[PDB]
Amino acid sequence: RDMPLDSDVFRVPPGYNAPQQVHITQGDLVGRAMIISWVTMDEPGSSAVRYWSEKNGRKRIAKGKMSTYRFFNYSSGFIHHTTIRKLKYNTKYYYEVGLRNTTRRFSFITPPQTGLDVPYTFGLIGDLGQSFDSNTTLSHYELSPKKGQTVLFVGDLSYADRYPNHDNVRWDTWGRFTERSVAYQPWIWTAGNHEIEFAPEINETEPFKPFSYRYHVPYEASQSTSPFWYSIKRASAHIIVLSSYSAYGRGTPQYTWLKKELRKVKRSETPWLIVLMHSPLYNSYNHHFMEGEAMRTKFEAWFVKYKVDVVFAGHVHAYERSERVSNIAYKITDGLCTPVKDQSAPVYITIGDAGNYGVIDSNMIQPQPEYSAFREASFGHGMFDIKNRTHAHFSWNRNQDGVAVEADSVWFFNRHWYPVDDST
Amino acid sequence: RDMPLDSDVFRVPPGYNAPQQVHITQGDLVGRAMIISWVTMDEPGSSAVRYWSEKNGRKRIAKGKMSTYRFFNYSSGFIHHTTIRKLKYNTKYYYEVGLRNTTRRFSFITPPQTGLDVPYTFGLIGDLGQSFDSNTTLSHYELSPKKGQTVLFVGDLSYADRYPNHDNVRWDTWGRFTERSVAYQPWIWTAGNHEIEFAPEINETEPFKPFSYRYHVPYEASQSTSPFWYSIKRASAHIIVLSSYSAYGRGTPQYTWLKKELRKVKRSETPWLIVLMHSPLYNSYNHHFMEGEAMRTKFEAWFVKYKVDVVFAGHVHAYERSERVSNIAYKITDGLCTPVKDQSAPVYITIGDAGNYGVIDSNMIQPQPEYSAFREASFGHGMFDIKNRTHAHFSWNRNQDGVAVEADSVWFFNRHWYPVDDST
Ligand SMILES: *[C@@H]1O[C@H](CO)[C@@H](O)[C@H](O)[C@H]1NC(C)=O
Ligand SMILES: *[C@@H]1O[C@H](CO)[C@@H](O)[C@H](O)[C@H]1NC(C)=O
Ligand SMILES: *[C@@H]1O[C@H](CO)[C@@H](O)[C@H](O)[C@H]1NC(C)=O
Ligand SMILES: *[C@@H]1O[C@H](CO)[C@@H](O)[C@H](O)[C@H]1NC(C)=O
Ligand SMILES: *[C@@H]1O[C@H](CO)[C@@H](O)[C@H](O)[C@H]1NC(C)=O
Ligand SMILES: *[C@@H]1O[C@H](CO)[C@@H](O)[C@H](O)[C@H]1NC(C)=O
Ligand SMILES: *[C@@H]1O[C@H](CO)[C@@H](O)[C@H](O)[C@H]1NC(C)=O
Ligand SMILES: *[C@@H]1O[C@H](CO)[C@@H](O)[C@H](O)[C@H]1NC(C)=O
Ligand SMILES: *[C@@H]1O[C@H](CO)[C@@H](O)[C@H](O)[C@H]1NC(C)=O
Ligand SMILES: *[C@@H]1O[C@H](CO)[C@@H](O)[C@H](O)[C@H]1NC(C)=O
Ligand SMILES: [Fe+3]
Ligand SMILES: [Fe+3]
Ligand SMILES: [Zn+2]
Ligand SMILES: [Zn+2]
Repeated sequence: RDMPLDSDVFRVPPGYNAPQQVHITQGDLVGRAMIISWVTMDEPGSSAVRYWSEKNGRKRIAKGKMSTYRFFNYSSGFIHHTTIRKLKYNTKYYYEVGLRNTTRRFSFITPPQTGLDVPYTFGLIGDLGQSFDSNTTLSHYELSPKKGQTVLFVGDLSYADRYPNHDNVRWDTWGRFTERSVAYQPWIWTAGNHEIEFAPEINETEPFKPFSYRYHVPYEASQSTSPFWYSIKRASAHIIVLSSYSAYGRGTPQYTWLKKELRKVKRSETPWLIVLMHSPLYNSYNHHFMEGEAMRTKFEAWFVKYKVDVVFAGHVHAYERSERVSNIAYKITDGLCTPVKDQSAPVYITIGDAGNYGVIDSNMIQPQPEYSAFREASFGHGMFDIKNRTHAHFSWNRNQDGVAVEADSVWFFNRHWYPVDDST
Repeated sequence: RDMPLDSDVFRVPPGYNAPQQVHITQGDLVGRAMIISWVTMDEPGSSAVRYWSEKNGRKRIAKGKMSTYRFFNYSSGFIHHTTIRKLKYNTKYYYEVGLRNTTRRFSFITPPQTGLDVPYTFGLIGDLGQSFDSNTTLSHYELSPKKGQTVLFVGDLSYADRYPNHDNVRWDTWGRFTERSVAYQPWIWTAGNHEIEFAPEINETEPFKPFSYRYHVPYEASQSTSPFWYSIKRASAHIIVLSSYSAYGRGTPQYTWLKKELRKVKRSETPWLIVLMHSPLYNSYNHHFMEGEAMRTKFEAWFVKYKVDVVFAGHVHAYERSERVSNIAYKITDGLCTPVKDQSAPVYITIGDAGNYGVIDSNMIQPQPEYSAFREASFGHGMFDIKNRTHAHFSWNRNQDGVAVEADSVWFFNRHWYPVDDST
């Protein structure tokens, strides 16, 4: 069910050495920097970016870097990554890319300065891929009446690895496909298993290679030493991204990083604490049932201890929402190994149903266990709408429904400012 | 309690650019190759190794490679790694190193060709370090009346990271300290947390750096892509080494490797299946209690499924032995989370009590849980004596006892050839 190469969606922008696959992301810790990335295929080109704000039209230029990589019998075009810094908050900016030959213009809006009651709306997409289904999800998102302002991407970007020799062209098509969204609003990246691409057979054994060349993140802004885990603050949220497929043993870099990071969170500053990861800790579908255990046994208590609000994950191609639940009392022999309601525990949501290669996970653990508040095997995306320092509203829009039909809806009461039973 | 720099044990061999820190290991999958490693401090020197067998005195020369690394304000001497191939089995060989200036000679004996009833005796040392205690353990091992023929090292080699800026000299002293054993019999290496050495503060952020420069392993012989997990066959055993601090998520390289490896094991060929790892899956001491959970939730079933015989670990500075126990029935809500006796499960032993920096873990979970067959907080080492395709005898010698006093002893009945209750 993957859209064919000719799909209008994959068309390449006309012009000699025309910037294609344009995509942006937050380039700093707090909102005033953007990472602009694109690809030129005819010749290297300039990595300069011209930009100016709608108000003070002073056109400025940022200079980035270029790179290329070879996968097996594949050879990238010229990848460019330029970081624009010191932007004004809440301002529309225009940026042009491809200054030497064919120029293309875009715009994005910086977010508000971080604050306690600053509202902001995040889109939630996970497991997108490039089947028609994916096209649909992306449209629904684009049409959401409550318009999203940044997508929190939960992993598994293009599924190129399903193709033989991971045909990296499928990474080029995916990037052209998603440009209509990402060239205008940042997407926060999370690495999934389809990104690992460990292919010893074709002698490609460096995990996350294509992903890492194409998608960059401000990991050094948190003081991370790897692009696979980091964090960013935006509006009223403090988002922490993790890597299910990197290492989390005690003493490892990810483990060490997360521990200090959780301590740097200030809720008086960013009331909403969100965590992203690919493999879900809590999941009652049969597919990938209990893979999140290892990580769970390692980070759950921290989450409960710091009262994180939500934990979005993908990986299971379906939707599921939980009860604020914890399972942190087990001691091997004491028999306390059953999820109990806990109002300090976050709500674990899973939205890996954006489309993938057109397949849904329908098999579910019958009967719906207690910790599971709601589950459905439908394609769709989600929206998490921060309203207050106390209120945020989550919605789940099915692909079958019309653009404005929230097939699931829930109000989140802030675990730190208004820790009242939000559970159904 | 770390032996002082002057300790006779740390003395540097006399001579200009005299090979120091000599150490060997298996260089291939089955026993006929050795990796010779040493360090020269005055000047680079030759990486050639001269060797010949006691019988056919034809002196041959192998050519290796040289490397150096800088840690913080530290600078290695010249590290050399040469692999000698195509040795005859069961033969004493002599090797000389330092051919250009000061030459030093050693000898090692190749093991028997792999076989069903080939006996062999392994020493078990974990968590050695360089306190006086360590010196003692190493002596007891050297004096064991049943002489060991290869040490299976379970992690945490020198504890240099306890020193400021991980003072890499402490890696040089440790290497000189252990030379008396390793220059003559291989030690199989396992990476522990003290080897990770992730030190962002001093800008050293590449895990396992000093360890990896100094200690090499035949990881490519198994078809591993990293020196942190691999396997070797020797005599009648098939040993699999794992990395508690590397990644084991589903789809990661270690996870993928182990899965295929377990399938390549042939018990008609090597009856004894042993697994090494630093962090113990089963442990009833308070220190590091339940850190092995994550890995447990990921590899336990495989171990039971393939009937591995023993799983040696370190990390807890004490000794403990278990019952053939499994805990693989949990499904979150079904309440089946209690270790039950299982005669397909291996015996989980922990010998991280070789000395470290002179400290023992005495605090234990009172009362001794059912799965725990025996535990004691004493310094010492172990020996695993393969006798038959059905019998192997494990012993634990306390440092306080005389060299021949087995403070714990157990016969192992082969999970594949004689799966009879060996449990006490
Ligand atoms: C790569 O190799 C496959 C077969 O191995 C071939 O069919 C394909 O067209 C090749 N692609 C390139 C870009 O050479
Ligand atoms: C691209 O730009 C350069 C400089 O602006 C120009 O000289 C060249 O002819 C242009 N067109 C192509 C196809 O290179
Ligand atoms: C994808 O969706 C857009 C509208 O959102 C439409 O114009 C386009 O034709 C669709 N293409 C495919 C291949 O589904
Ligand atoms: C590439 O192909 C296979 C897969 O590992 C192997 O036979 C070969 O040695 C690999 N590496 C190289 C350098 O060719
Ligand atoms: C937060 O938002 C909800 C719904 O938009 C509203 O009813 C509530 O009173 C708001 N809280 C504050 C403190 O304004
Ligand atoms: C490294 O630095 C420490 C202090 O930072 C100093 O005392 C020590 O002697 C130094 N070692 C070397 C080899 O420079
Ligand atoms: C070391 O060996 C070389 C060649 O064998 C010799 O010329 C040199 O003088 C020797 N001694 C020293 C201290 O370098
Ligand atoms: C270490 O033990 C050896 C004997 O095994 C002894 O000769 C040596 O003096 C001891 N050194 C220290 C510092 O304990
Ligand atoms: C080295 O020291 C600290 C620890 O990260 C930091 O302030 C500095 O930027 C580090 N890196 C470099 C290249 O100096
Ligand atoms: C294996 O060894 C034990 C003890 O050494 C012995 O009693 C037993 O009979 C042996 N088994 C065989 C098959 O020889
Ligand atoms: Fe997926
Ligand atoms: Fe230790
Ligand atoms: Zn996935
Ligand atoms: Zn340890």
